[PDB]
Amino acid sequence: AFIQTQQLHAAMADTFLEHKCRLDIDSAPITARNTGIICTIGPASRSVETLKEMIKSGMNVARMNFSHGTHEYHAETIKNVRTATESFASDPILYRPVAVALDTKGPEIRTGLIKGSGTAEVELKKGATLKITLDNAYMEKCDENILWLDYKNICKVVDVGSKVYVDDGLISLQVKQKGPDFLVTEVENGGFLGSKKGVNLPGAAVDLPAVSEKDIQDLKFGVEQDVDMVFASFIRKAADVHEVRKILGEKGKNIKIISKIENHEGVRRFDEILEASDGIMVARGDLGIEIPAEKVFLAQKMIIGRCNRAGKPVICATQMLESMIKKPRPTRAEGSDVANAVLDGADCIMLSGETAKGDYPLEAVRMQHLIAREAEAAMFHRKLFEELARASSQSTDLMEAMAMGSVEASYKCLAAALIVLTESGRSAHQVARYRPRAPIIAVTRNHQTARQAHLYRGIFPVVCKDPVQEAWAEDVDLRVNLAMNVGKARGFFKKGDVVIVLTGWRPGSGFTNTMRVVPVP
Amino acid sequence: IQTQQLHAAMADTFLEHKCRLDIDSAPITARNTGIICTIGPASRSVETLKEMIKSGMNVARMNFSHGTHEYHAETIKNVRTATESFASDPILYRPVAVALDTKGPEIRTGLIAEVELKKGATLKITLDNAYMEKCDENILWLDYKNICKVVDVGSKVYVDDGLISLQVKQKDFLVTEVENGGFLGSKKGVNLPGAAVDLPAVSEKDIQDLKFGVEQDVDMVFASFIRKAADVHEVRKILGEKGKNIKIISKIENHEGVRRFDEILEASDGIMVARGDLGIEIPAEKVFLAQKMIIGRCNRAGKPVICATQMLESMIKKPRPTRAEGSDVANAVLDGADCIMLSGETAKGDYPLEAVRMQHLIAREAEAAMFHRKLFEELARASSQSTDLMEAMAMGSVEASYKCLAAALIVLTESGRSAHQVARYRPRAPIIAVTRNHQTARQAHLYRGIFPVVCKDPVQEAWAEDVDLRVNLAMNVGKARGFFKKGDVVIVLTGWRPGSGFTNTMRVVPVP
Amino acid sequence: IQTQQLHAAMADTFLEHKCRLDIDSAPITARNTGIICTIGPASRSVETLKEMIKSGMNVARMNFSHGTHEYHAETIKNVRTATESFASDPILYRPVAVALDTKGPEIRTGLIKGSGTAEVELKKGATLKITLDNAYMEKCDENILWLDYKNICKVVDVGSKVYVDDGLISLQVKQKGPDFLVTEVENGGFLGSKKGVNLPGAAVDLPAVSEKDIQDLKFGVEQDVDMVFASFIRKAADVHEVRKILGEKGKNIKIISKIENHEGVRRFDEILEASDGIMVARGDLGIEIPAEKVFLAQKMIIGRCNRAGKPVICATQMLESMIKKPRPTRAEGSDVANAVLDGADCIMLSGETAKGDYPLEAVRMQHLIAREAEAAMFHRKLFEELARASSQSTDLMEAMAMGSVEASYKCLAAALIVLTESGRSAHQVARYRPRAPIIAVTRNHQTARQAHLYRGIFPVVCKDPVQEAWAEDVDLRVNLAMNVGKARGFFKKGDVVIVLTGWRPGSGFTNTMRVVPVP
Ligand SMILES: [K+]
Ligand SMILES: [K+]
Ligand SMILES: [K+]
Ligand SMILES: [Mn+2]
Ligand SMILES: [Mn+2]
Ligand SMILES: [Mn+2]
Ligand code: NA
Ligand code: NA
Ligand code: NA
Ligand code: NA
Ligand code: NA
Repeated sequence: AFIQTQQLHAAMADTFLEHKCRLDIDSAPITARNTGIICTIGPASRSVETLKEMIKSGMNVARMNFSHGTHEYHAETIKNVRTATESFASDPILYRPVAVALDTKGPEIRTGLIKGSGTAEVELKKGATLKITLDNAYMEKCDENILWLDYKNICKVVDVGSKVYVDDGLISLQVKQKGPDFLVTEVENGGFLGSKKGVNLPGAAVDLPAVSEKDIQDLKFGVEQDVDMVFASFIRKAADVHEVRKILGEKGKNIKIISKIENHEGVRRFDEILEASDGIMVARGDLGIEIPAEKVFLAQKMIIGRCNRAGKPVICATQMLESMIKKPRPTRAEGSDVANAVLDGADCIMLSGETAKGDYPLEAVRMQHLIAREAEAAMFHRKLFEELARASSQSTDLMEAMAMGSVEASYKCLAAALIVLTESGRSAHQVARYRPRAPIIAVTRNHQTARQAHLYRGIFPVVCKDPVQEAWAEDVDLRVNLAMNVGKARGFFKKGDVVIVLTGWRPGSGFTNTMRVVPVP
Repeated sequence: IQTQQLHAAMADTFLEHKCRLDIDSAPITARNTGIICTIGPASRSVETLKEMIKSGMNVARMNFSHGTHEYHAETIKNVRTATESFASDPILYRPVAVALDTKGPEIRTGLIAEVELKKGATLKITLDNAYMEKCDENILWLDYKNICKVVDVGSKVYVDDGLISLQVKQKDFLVTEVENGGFLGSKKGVNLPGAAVDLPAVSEKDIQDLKFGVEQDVDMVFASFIRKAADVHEVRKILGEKGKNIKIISKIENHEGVRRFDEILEASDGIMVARGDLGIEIPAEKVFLAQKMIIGRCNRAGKPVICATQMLESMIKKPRPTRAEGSDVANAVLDGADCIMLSGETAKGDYPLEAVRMQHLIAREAEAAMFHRKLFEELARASSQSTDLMEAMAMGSVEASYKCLAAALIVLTESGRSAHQVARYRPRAPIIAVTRNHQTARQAHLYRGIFPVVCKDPVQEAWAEDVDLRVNLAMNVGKARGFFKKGDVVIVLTGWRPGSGFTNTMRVVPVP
Repeated sequence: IQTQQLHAAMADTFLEHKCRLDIDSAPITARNTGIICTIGPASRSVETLKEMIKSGMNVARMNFSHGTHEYHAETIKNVRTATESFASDPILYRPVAVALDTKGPEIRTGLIKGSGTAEVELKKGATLKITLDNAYMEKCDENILWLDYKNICKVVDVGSKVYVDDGLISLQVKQKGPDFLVTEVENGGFLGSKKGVNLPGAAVDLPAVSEKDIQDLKFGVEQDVDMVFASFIRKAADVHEVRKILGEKGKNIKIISKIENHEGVRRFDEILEASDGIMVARGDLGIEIPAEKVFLAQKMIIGRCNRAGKPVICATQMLESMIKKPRPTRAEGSDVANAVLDGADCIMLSGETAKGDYPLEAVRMQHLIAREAEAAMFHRKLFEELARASSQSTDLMEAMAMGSVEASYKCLAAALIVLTESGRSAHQVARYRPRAPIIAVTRNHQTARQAHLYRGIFPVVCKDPVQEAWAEDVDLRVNLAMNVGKARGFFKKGDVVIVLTGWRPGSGFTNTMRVVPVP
């Protein structure tokens, strides 16, 4: 017979078990890819020529990691991202908006530099003694006997018996003795130690500021450089989010704050954090050191579920395709991890070392793109929609009603897209929350709306640069036709397919109160 | 306390839904289930018919088992006189449909005056025309000439609504023994359950009657004793080209009609569960199975289904119904019947207006008590093979109406089709269907929730203006009828352009 | 064609289930819904009662709104004579329960005067004076109506509605006198003698349990009745009053609260908690509240009783036309079927058996409709939903019941055999709604009679002495159930049944479940 595209046979299952049993490797996914791809920029991906290829390969958001680098460095990276992005601007039908994200240092603890003498890294051997010092005379003279770190109040928050993790939690030490300003430890889990490695104190109430003087400088720079969003590190409570918001101030009021959940306190206080934030990142690197690694999937699924329920963006991050730093193909676990994040409901997925420093940045981007489309088709939309509807049923909001009606109609007629005209993005955000399988082409004259729309599953932002037409009906038609041309050019649909179109009836309509089923011309 | 059983609406399971049903949760003003009333001596006057309309009658049923063409022509005239007496007010005028219910392949006795048949007593059944008007305790004439070729020894014969039963002892005559006795009058109905009755689907009389229906511009035919698709097509062929727009509603009232239901449904415009004859032809204890199966399959198909017969039977003589009758009406609405019907209760009873009024009250209560969220999900699942664009518009619109608790869906339609597709997905809110087609308006009563409104205004030159005119009319109707007030929200379905072939445009609109 | 609506049973959705219902899918022999019959002039002879038992009657209801203790004692005697006429064969013997239905706080009119017509016509718009003067208690007419509620004027106001004769006549209070009410007829009709009066707007202050009710309840204790149907229960305290009157001697008599007024519906949860079971008393309920709302109360009450695992009875006018006709109306067929689908443990007959021309036909029709509707239940969904509702409980017998019912669905078992003395284990199985009959073998005769309150429990009395070896005593009782099932045509050799027993004499419940072939 005919093998339906986009796992549509599985779509019709009555139970989740039957849905899984019907998944078919010979069911081709659609062309559109709904899951946003966020790429960390670094030495491997920094050039204008590489960035153009990154955009072509699927990058939607460029992440600048302020744990390292000067303002000069980051300004140059941002410049290059914008040069690459605008190189495509001559064709408004094919131009893709690209967002810029600033990821804060936050309250990090780091070691110093390994001493010049001897091997490049020192071996910390199981059972050996290691003294932790705060004496700056050692800040560039760390070795197998004495380790300097930059957290001055460390002795006030740890106890005898405390565990100290170093280098992505790979080395572990146990505190044996406390001095006034030093710690005598025993190496519990040994390994080779390099310079400026991350330190975690999972047992401790670390008392560094949520927003340091450095972070304030960095956030202010972000406002000056017109970044679209901030990924705020180590958010523990709503008050931390409010602090970031206050620093961004009036000038930065439209910059979106994505709180990174990466410690136990952030998980415990998740609901209040979500309420205060514009979205969330599941920051799995630190999270899986701060809590037992075998528990991370619980936090990931809980956080993604709760964000989906709230209609707020959620990003899955860290080690998704880690082996691709050195290899041109991912492991089977990595393929599975990306697919399952998409199935979980992540709006965006992220690359870190894979794009920042790795040997195969373009291949990493391309692989996220391929896996995302497969997993998107494999979602159980009918059930997901019912469950989202149930969760939000206390709300009688009119835009939610239009969004739900439009998504339902899109399922029924297998629409090739939903076209949404929006200035603030809000109407498109509501459609995205209800998880259509078809792409959402959001036409906007607001350039920042376009860049920020990448935070939401399925929104394909399109910037309209045409002046406003005097007649509302003509201005609406102009923008709808732009989406039709974009969709055709991108291969999302062709003449004779059907799309759902959401518009405002009048210029003063406060949301898209008008839904049409329209054939593609 | 939330109105309209909205607390129960939010339940996760069917059991929790039932547990939340609340006698103190008031229904809405709108009543979605169509009410079909049989017209007879108790209800035939223009004066009574006006009160019938005011009380909620949507369809007037003329039963052609009895009465001359002259008689029925006069009844039809009176229905139209009563209906048109309200025509000058476009905001309150209610269209009223006219339905012709055929005699069909009935078996009937002759003329007796009454006769007592007692248990054990012998009764001879004859076909000799010399006894047509000479029926008594010993000799009964009936009009089915082939009865002997079709019954066997031991076969049961039911007379007078299945109340009298006879068992054939020997076989142009039949000698029988009276089992269930009783007083027998003239020209009573006869049933032969489990016999293959070979009377024509459409008799010479039925042909005359159907041609009369075309002449009289009836809206629909209720075709008696439909056994198969071919029977429906025989009716359709008589109605012919001139009658092509008359809706054919097949009556399921025998075993074969139930067995061959799917082909009958395909061939028909809608269905009636004709429970009177059905409950004689099959064991009475099985009728609810047939009722639920038929209503479910009609709902699945989006074709009108009517529940009929003895729904409020005791109201022929009493001003209040029994508890079983209240339950029956509620449960038919819960099952999903588009329309419910009255027969003797309105045709000959002492309390016709009270019967109509009671159907109205029960329907509103039961409509609120449906489990719309689950019903919609299940209807969507059943029709998922279809990608129809109007179905998509309908489902999106109904979904939106649930989400924002819209007070109505307004649908602009000429053929009715867009409104029919909204009705099939079972919104809780009323569907105000504005049409310039008067026959569309009358026929719309076959569908749950459609409140038809005739627009008599000239067509405006500008499409947007003509659309607004019709939407405004619906707003005025809804306000006047107490369905909504300024500030409420409604879902509005229109065509984007005059050329659009369905309502491809949906809006959420505040009531002005 | 699959029997027992088993094709419909496999549906994924409620709509699909309905679409699959098949008139050619034969029900099983067993009938699970209990049948309660009101005994009266048409049904109180020993010979008729034997036929009523044969036709399916499980509980004989004595209506104490009428009749003397002498009368009811004679009826009870006859019920027992008929019941025990079958006792010589323990394989076929059917236990029959006796229920006492109280008068409660009724209001009734007096006798129509001797002169003039038998009934008087109360015409719309006409005046009618209500009096409490006993000089008129047997002299009621179209001008003056006596009634027996001495405090009526205290609870009614000008404008109040007064309903008479099953709510068929209505009056509006126009003037209040010290001991009288001037009314205007609103809904007219013909008025006979000793007709029921309802005051839906009023806080009627008659005692829940009158001096007469106390005498009647004590009489019920002395006569060893199995259950009491307590009229007009408005609150938990009313139930406690009845319980106190029954006292220590009557502590094992089951109290079924009749819900028949607005307050009873409002205070339903506390009433259910205090009661052993519930009756939806639809006659009075549909006068006290708008008749069009009764189905809401019925479905809510049945649902909540099902969730609690407490017996619920649907009552009143189920087959009303059969008082005079040998066949019911289509609405009546529908009503019975829908009560069973709703989840009623028992269904009831009133005038149909007490005074009608066709009492046996009425019982037989309830039997036929019940079996058809039982098969048409959506058991898979019902079980899921009941399990969901009770999931806060981790009770061990509930776990055995759910496991046993689940197993019964999976292997299409022909019965669940349950060995029980108190009935508790069988009651928990019934609560989870298997499609197969529950054959409950008990040595406690009162347990057997009371088991009729629960859907699907087919009680069987074991009269054999206790065997010394527990395993042999268990086998003896299982074998009795096997013999009963075979004799009744529930199953034959080679079919499969689920058997629930205690592992040892001291097990407090049936902690042992087996899948067993019928020998
Ligand atoms: K960082
Ligand atoms: K007819
Ligand atoms: K009583
Ligand atoms: Mn981190
Ligand atoms: Mn018929
Ligand atoms: Mn009562
Ligand atoms: Na070194
Ligand atoms: Na918007
Ligand atoms: Na249309
Ligand atoms: Na008299
Ligand atoms: Na027990």
